[PDB]
Amino acid sequence: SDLAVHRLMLEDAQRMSFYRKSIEQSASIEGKVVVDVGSGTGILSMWAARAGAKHVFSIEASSLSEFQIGVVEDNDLSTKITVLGDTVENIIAGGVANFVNRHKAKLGKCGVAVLLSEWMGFYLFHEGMLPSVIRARNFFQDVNAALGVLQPIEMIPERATVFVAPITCKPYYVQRYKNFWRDVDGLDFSRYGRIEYEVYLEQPLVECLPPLCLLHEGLSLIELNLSTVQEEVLTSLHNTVHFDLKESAEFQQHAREAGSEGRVSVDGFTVWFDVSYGAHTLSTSPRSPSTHWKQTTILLPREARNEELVSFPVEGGELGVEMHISASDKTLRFYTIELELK
Amino acid sequence: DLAVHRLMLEDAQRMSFYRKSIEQSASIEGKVVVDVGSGTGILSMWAARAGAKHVFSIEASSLSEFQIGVVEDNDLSTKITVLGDTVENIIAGGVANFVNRHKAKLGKCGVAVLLSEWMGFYLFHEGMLPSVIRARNFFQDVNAALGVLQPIEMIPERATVFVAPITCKPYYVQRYKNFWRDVDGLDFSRYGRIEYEVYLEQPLVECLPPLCLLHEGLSLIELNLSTVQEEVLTSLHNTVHFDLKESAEFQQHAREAGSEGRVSVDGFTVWFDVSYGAHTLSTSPRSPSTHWKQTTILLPREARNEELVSFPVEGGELGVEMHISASDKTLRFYTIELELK
Ligand SMILES: Nc1ncnc2c1ncn2[C@@H]1O[C@H](CSCC[C@H](N)C(=O)O)[C@@H](O)[C@H]1O
Ligand SMILES: Nc1ncnc2c1ncn2[C@@H]1O[C@H](CSCC[C@H](N)C(=O)O)[C@@H](O)[C@H]1O
Repeated sequence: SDLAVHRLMLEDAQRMSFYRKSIEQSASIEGKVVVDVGSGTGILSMWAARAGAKHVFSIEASSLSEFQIGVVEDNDLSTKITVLGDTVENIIAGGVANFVNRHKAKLGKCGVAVLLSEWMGFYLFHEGMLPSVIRARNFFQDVNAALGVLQPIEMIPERATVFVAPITCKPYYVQRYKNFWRDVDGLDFSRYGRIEYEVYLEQPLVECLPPLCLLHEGLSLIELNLSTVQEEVLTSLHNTVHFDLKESAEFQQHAREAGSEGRVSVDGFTVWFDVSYGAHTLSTSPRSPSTHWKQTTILLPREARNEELVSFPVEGGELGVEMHISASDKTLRFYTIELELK
Repeated sequence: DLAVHRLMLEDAQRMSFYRKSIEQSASIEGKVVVDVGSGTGILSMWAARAGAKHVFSIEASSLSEFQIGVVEDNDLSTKITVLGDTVENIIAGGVANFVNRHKAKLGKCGVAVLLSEWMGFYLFHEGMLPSVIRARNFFQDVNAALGVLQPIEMIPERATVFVAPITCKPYYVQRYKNFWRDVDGLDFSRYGRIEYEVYLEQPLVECLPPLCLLHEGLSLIELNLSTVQEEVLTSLHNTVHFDLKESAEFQQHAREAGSEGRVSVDGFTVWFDVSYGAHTLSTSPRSPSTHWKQTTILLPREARNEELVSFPVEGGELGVEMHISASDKTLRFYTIELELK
């Protein structure tokens, strides 16, 4: 069932394709030393080896680490990949010198060139492992310093962005509920549709939203440089974005349906992320191919939704919002999304 | 919970069986129908569309209140009465009280047909059969009070539990080995065995590939829905004997095993059929998938991997005793136990 979740991630072709391409394009992998943080099945470790890495350290805390040793052996890669079955944090606690002392023969004169990881949670942050990736990065930079090696570590992915967009719920309601319930062998069961829908919204909605829900193409909220981001940043994630709904292609879709006296109402905001390396981008936008992340949608209170308290004339208007991504405890792995309209 | 109801309304097999039985039945038009556990009221509204004189729609949950609106939204309010109550509570009100409250709708003929979708997993588990039995008996008392002794037509009229021995290999191959064998040139097939084995130890409810059958299946338990009583649901067991020497399904695997070979048995799969007139609703692996899927009981992993239950390629005899036993007093929840011999 651990493996069932990993199988989900391995079936994510967009996810798989971004990492395979990024790894094959790095000029820092061949002949150099790679660390894979949170390696799971070891797929990224094994890709790095095939790409000609000198040696790979594959770090995995769970009991998958023991089976990964077997699969590495089954793929004849046991000399190029070392599995470390422990948390990043416990490896760190063992210290810089002890790391170098245990694996010096594999490190040789080279140090760590590349840090591979797939840490992204929902909107990058929620149920992710970014804080462990940051700790790993800082630790291996100290390991490099102790080896007298001064080259900075390549992060893959190297950059991450959070995107936000205002939505109307109508097309999600119509496509996922009303379309089915309105005609059940010629019977009108649409009253049941309103019910099923209203109660599912009172579950942070994590679902693949039809793109027609977008009232605007989306704006950047938070952007990260993965070589420089520090834990401190995860304590104050907030920004204010301004959606120009005038002359927005997305808004016009709905403006045409409203009629000349009609109004288009905002029911909430949907949130997604991109990460990138070199020429490659992995996107979880509703406009991109589906991924196991889907998107995360934050709704306005039902009072605001049903009475359409946030609405716009057919010509559009301006929509400002301040959004907070707030840690709900001290791990910085769990977050809540809070917003206030301008 | 309407999401579970959508799932049942999206089950094309389940829906066509009931739509066809109701629209092809000769006891509905001009007659009085009871829908026991009506939920959305689909079976009731179908009964009204088929020309029923009147329909009593019984639904215990708060769906009943919305069902009234939907009966109205489809212009059927004179033809369908929603009784938002448990079957058991309506019975407790007594016969004479029912007859007096609804005397004009019963008319002179009383209840002719009792519609219901009560089937759980392997017919019994998380099903609603005891309420259907109680309803049937109650409305036959109502009929008797009106001088009608004609027995009530049950839809479905019959139900059968089937069992068949299976091999796990094709399920392993199709749902595990095929994916894990090559992940971009990597052999992750070790992960495949682990995911598979660990999933088996967590009553397997799943769509088994038809190639898993070592035999077409035999009847374990058969019910006449006009006559079945609650007492029967406390002692459900039987013994079936599979002649694998005469099974086409076994011969299939015997050929793949080759002239020198053994065919191994990894467990038993259980499904059900219900029927009415010319129509059968089947949840067999050889039939289109339904939300019931099938239920599979595996032999101990020791037996499976050491192939402790096996047959030479010409076949042999496989006898098994099965118990379907209620795990509490509701007669809604059950476990399946089996012994080879
Ligand atoms: N602090 C930590 N130290 C070591 N492993 C960790 C960790 N936090 C999470 N993990 C592991 O990191 C993995 C992230 S899922 C990523 C799996 C794999 N790299 C892939 O791309 O397919 C999980 O297997 C989890 O067990
Ligand atoms: N003892 C009981 N008395 C009245 N309603 C019951 C009941 N037990 C279960 N129900 C209701 O019966 C329904 C059965 S599932 C819905 C069946 C519906 N006729 C269909 O074929 O789609 C559920 O809505 C449940 O709430």
